[PDB]
Amino acid sequence: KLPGKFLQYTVGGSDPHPGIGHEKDIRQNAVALLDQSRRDMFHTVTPSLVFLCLLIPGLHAAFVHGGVPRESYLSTPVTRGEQTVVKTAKFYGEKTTQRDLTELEISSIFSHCCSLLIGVVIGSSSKIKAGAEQIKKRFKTMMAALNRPSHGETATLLQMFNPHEAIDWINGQPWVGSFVLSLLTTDFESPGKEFMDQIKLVASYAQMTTYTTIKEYLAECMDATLTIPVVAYEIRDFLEVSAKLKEDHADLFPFLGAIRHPDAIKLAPRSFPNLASAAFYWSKKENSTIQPGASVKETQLARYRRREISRGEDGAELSGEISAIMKMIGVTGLN
Amino acid sequence: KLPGKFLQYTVGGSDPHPGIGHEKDIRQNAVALLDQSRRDMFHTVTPSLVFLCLLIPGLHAAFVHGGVPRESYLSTPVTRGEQTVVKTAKFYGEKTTQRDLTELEISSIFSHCCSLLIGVVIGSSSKIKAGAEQIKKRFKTMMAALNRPSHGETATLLQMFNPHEAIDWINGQPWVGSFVLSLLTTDFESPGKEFMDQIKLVASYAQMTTYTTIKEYLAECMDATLTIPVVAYEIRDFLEVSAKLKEDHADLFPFLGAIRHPDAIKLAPRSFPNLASAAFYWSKKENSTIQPGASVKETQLARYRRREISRGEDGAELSGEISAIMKMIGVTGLN
Amino acid sequence: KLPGKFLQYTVGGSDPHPGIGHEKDIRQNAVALLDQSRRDMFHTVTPSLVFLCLLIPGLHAAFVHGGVPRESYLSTPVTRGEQTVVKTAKFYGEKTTQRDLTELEISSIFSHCCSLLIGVVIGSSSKIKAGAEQIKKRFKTMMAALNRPSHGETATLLQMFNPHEAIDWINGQPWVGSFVLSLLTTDFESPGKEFMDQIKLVASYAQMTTYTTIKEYLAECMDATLTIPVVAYEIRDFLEVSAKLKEDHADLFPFLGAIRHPDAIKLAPRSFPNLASAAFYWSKKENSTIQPGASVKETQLARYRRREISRGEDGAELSGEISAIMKMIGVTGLN
Amino acid sequence: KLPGKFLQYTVGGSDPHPGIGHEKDIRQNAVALLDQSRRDMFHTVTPSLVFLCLLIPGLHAAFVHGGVPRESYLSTPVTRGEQTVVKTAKFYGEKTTQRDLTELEISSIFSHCCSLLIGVVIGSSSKIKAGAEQIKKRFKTMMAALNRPSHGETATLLQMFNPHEAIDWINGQPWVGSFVLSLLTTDFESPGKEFMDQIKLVASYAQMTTYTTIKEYLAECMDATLTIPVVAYEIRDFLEVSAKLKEDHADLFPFLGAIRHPDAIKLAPRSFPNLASAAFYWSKKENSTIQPGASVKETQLARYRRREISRGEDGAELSGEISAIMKMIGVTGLN
Repeated sequence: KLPGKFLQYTVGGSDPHPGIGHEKDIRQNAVALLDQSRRDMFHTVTPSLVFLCLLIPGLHAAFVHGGVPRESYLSTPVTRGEQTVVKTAKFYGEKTTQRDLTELEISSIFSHCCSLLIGVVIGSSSKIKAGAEQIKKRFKTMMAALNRPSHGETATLLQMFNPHEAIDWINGQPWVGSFVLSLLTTDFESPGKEFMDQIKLVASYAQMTTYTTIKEYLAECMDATLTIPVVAYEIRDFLEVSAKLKEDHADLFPFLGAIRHPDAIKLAPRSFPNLASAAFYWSKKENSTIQPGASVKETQLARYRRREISRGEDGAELSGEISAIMKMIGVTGLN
Repeated sequence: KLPGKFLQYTVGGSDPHPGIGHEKDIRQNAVALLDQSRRDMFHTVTPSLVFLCLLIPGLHAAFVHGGVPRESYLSTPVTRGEQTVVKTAKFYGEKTTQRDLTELEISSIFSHCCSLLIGVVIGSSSKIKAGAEQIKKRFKTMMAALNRPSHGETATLLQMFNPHEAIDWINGQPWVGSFVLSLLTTDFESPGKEFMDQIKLVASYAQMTTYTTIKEYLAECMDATLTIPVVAYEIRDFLEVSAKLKEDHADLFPFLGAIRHPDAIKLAPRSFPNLASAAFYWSKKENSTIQPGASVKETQLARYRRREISRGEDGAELSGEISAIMKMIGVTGLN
Repeated sequence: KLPGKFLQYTVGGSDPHPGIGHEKDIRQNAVALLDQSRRDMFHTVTPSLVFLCLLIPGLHAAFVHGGVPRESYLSTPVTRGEQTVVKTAKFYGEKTTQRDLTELEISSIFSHCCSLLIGVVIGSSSKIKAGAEQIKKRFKTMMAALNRPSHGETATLLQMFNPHEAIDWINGQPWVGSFVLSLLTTDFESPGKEFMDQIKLVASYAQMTTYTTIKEYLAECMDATLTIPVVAYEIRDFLEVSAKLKEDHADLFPFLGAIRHPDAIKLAPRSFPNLASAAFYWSKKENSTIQPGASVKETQLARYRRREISRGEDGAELSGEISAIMKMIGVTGLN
Repeated sequence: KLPGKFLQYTVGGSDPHPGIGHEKDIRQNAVALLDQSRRDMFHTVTPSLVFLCLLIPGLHAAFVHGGVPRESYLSTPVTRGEQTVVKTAKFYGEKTTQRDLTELEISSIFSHCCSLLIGVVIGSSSKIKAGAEQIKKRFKTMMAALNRPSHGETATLLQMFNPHEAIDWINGQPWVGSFVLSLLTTDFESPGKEFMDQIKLVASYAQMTTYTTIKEYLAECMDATLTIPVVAYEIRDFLEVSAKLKEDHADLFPFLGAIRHPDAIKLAPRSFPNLASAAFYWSKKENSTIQPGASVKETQLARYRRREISRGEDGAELSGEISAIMKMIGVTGLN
């Protein structure tokens, strides 16, 4: 037999980290980091953090307060001075032919940050690494709202720089919730207003998929699974818990998941194991559902699913006008 | 709190751009750009534009009129003459061993342009970057119509050159609609006729997915969602709006989306929010549907979906002949 | 308006081609081409053709007869002798430290050829480039039949050499059908017998998806779409056409698609447009279906789909024994 | 005709192999192999085996006993000493600036080994090469159980080193079953306990998909396919065979597939061809099903699927309390 020993955690390690440079250098750093060969010189996450600082004045000092270093690790150390240098707080080159950003570069930085912040609000880089056509659609909507619809297609100067590493890095920081809260609650001047309109749409019920799946089930289920006593008792509790959270949080309620608020856990599967099991069961059949703690069984869900409930009757005769409209599409009446 | 400031657009930027060279050089440019190492020297979109110019005589002057530059940016500037050169209007090398295209090179250029133009008509590069087996099938159909079916498999000389960047670039230009209109309405000599036969099939109802999803719903839905009053009133309006557009546009009606005609928006979800909600609901159940502006609810759609409508009865007895045919497959009658 | 001119095919072009070398050199070529750096020196398809020649003695002379060149193009020409060399009929290096194949190299060549030939029989490289877990399962079954099950996992020496280009190239050659026919009808000694057992399973009804989808529909459809007169008349014709082809082709009938036999077209959608429309409609609903030439409509298919047919009744009471078995799983009877 | 000859297996081949180095060098090897440029010097599987040895004290001697070599092949031989060296049993460099692992490096090694061992227990690398969001979720659960939830996002130091080759290699070794058994049955100290909690969840019914699909069918199927006599007779046998295996194997029963126990084959499709056909049929319709040896037909399954069975009635009236709860979601009663 193996002895049952296992690798133990050490204490104390410097690992490579990204940085944000100095506030006065934000624009110069951003311009330099538009070039792939420059990005190759630093921790991969650094340019994304610098672009966010450029996007949102005031954000650099907030990151500093959260413990984000000014210095980025270098891709390769420089044994330059008898001493070995592994990091720096400046990312622009000696050849300092300072120029300003073009319009298309600005839109491209918007595109990169749009994907990045979508990943941060949903708590995952999986869709940005992959599921990206929905993301581009949001970006195109933004660009049209800003009267630059062609840029929805053409602002691709950062297309090879995927933000996935920066999504993961920000998602692991203790201040991620506060950062999202600040984005959702700040009244930004244009074009920030239009940028945040898209992030807010994405953030609504983000990381509250148990809540929204249950609500869908309660609104749309047409079968008797809703009536299974342990399910029904949890429906009442869920609606009451939800109402209390809505009263407490008001307009932030749809954002509890996105801001990593501790109350979001009150609407997790573990809080309503039988109802979550029933709703997940229904939702997979409509498009391993039994939750830890649930006493309801799959065989019971199957049997009750075959029985119908009613949500009221609306009249057994169509109006003359609706009958005529039905004839336009080859429908003769109710059956 | 963040102050609410946001990055502002600048005015005035030269960014890198592709080019089309000179009309007299189209074939020589195209031959040179069949080589990957030559393509690496220029903006990625340039060869696709040059291949289109080769495909369609007259297109080069149309692009010029639309503001497409003759000069392409170079991948790397040349500090050659005390002056720094960033672009050129010629893409063939000094070593000018001019040769003609082979048959297989022509078919390969057809393949590249086929994918490219499919992306342009559908308004997206997502399928070409990925969903490509349907595209190859169209290309194989073309090659068979041109009595070269083996080339459907073998014309792969440009297989590593994906047109996705050129789809996006063309899709962002103000003249994209006019370009598609000109392709759909020009009577091309062979082999252009056969090439355009495939593009026309793809362009039919392209970017009119709300229109076609509603039409599918109106033809195929067998439930009472069609009878919900706010839905039914929009069915009548939709059919009448559609008839008016059909009268106005005649044979171009299926191409309004592909040509980016302003009337296409008259058949967008926003124009029929309740009907679009109902049709999207139905279509996802048959294969977030509530549209901005809709008053219909998911719970109402669910309840009405459970009730059947009729599209007429066709007789309760099979003919003797159809009964006999049914016996051939083990069917005993109607039930 | 564009003038309607289009790029015309030229006549006469040498393009690069793969080769098969000389028969006496098959094994030496194969051993040399197990190394990626050697494969990089030649047309990408060459090693796959050489491995097939190694797999199947006699195949080299058949390829020669089909017009396959002995010489492969080189990745890079050699201006070596005042004359420029673009191709060669030998693929092994000057440093001719001739060795024999290992067992694991043989299994790895089997793996590569297994994927390759699956792509050839199905007429597509799309699954091999991508959909590969089903392929590995076939390969593992082969390796177990040959009493080397570990090689199902470990025979990965050619894992980075995907056969997709060679699938496409062979699929475009005029002799592809004859090649598949010869593979399916030759009685191979072991381990060829076991290799071909897997290819035969894959080849069965390959590229006869219209035939098999219709047969599925006729066996499994429980609705009245089968009774629509234009559909029913084509059901009778289809069964009779199919019976005639079965009589004519006997044990080759399931292989007509795989061998590219002209009779396969007799079972294409165009031959039974209404039945194919009905079967495709059914099959998409069970898992753009209207075929060119069909008169049946989607709205008619929808309406008839809602009516049930019967395939006979089997008794309204369970036997005592089957009732008891039903109690073991919580089933109380028929409903 | 081809003669029917086929390539024959040779006997006797040295192929490249990974290694595990020496026990005293495990940590030094692991630290050196955290660097990609060092990993590039050796067989790709070597670092994964070394990381496993670091993870689990005692595992190195078990691998040695199973025939795992100490020496790894080198990516490139060194003609260094008049003699040619192809392998070595040490993987750390001459420049032996020995350091200890950081916390984040430990978590990153946990991440790599988590994916690796998931692939080993499920018997496939396909999901790890691809289907990875479910894997990250397991890793995040682990990291939270170990009070380091940020590492669920940030422990990415080995993110570019996918374990797929090492999954395949271990999966092909004769001792893979014993290795998994030892992992599942050893009582590991923390953090091994928490690591193995995730592997055990994944290993439960791993590679017993026929067993679990049949059990799902027997619990959830609401149609008369269960009553088809050849199916029903196999239901009884299956439940009895399963009960016997449960008695024999007790808490190991869910792990028979994961440990490659010979009894797992007693629950393969071939053992219950008709029931497996029925369950696979049902399962594809609920989300080529006829098994070798089955006499049941798809047309019979279709017909019986249309008839309902009952699993008992539970009362035709809701309690007053459940009626009130139903009113909260717009449900008026049973229908």
